[PDB]
Amino acid sequence: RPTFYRQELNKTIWEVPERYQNLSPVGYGSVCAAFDTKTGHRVAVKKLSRPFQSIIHAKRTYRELRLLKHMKHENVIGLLDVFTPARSLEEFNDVYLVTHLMGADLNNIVKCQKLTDDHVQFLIYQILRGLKYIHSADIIHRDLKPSNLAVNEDCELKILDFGLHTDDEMTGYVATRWYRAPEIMLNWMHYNQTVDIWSVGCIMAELLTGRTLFPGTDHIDQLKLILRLVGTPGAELLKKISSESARNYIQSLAQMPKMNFANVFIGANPLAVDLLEKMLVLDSDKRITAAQALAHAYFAQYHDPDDEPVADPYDQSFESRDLLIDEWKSLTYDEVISFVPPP
Ligand SMILES: c1cc2c(cc1CNC[C@H]1CCCO1)OCO2
Ligand SMILES: [Cl-]
Ligand SMILES: [Cl-]
Ligand SMILES: [Cl-]
Ligand SMILES: [Cl-]
Ligand SMILES: [Cl-]
Ligand SMILES: [Cl-]
Ligand SMILES: [Cl-]
Ligand SMILES: [Mg+2]
Repeated sequence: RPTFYRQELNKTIWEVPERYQNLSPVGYGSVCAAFDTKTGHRVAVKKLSRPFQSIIHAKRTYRELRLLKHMKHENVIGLLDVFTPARSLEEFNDVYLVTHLMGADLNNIVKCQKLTDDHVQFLIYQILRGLKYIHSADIIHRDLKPSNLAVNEDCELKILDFGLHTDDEMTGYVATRWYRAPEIMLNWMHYNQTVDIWSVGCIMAELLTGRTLFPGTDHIDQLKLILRLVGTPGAELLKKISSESARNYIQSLAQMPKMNFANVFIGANPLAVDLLEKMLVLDSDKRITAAQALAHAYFAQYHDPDDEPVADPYDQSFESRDLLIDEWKSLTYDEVISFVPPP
């Protein structure tokens, strides 16, 4: 067990191993930047806030730690370390997570740069490479958007901040909803991993035009923007919407055909237009998958089917388990103490 040292930074006590130096606040928890003297990396250290205050919160803490421990891929955030100052389960209260410190996100590039078509190819390729890996473990990200994509000076990209949101966070003119698939925005049906491909379509469109694709001022305004582009649903999709009320509302709207995407994404690579038409499909059964998209001709310069790995199997059966707070806490403690760092 390492030696820990204590300090107070912005009204919070931080107790961390000596290897982490020069802690400096930066931002579910509080976050500091630090220098990891064991690896030489600049890191983010996150101290969870009240990780075990309720059954819901204790299960959420376990879910986050299980997910971060599993993710081992070049285009996905990984876990560098996890620690607690507690010396036994009986005194276990605090959990700290350590990841690589991320600089700019895709917003700090989309808003503040000039992107060639080659940049768009490389950025979207990496998102899809990470998503092929995530989806192969039957994990759904659910919250893909530019602020959850880290990008460095060399255009290298990592997916972070998995969906692990409130009614109010999704209300109004807010980026937290602009990238969401319509079937989850309006609770049309049980969703699956196809929702992430809708989000990639929204992101790719924005890289090509420099503008948000569907910046709705509320749920209904956003739906109207979506249906104007991709057309109103036919009877085949309407059958799949479980809410009689949602079905009723959709049928109240005048019917519209799918638009010509070459006349929307003016001047874009025709192969980019084609791929957008295959991602931004209203019926989620018919969207292209991540594995299929990697083989699309838009990515011919980067696609390598021998360098696009899948994930180890991921057991999520705990999600249907009904446990007490102390049982979730004990499960989390076991995962902290069994952590093995990466090479
Ligand atoms: C307005 C009208 C629309 C629409 C989306 C919008 C709002 N975003 C503007 C465009 C700039 C090119 C792509 O995003 O989809 C169908 O009609
Ligand atoms: Cl140490
Ligand atoms: Cl990483
Ligand atoms: Cl503790
Ligand atoms: Cl964002
Ligand atoms: Cl058109
Ligand atoms: Cl799996
Ligand atoms: Cl597993
Ligand atoms: Mg985020």
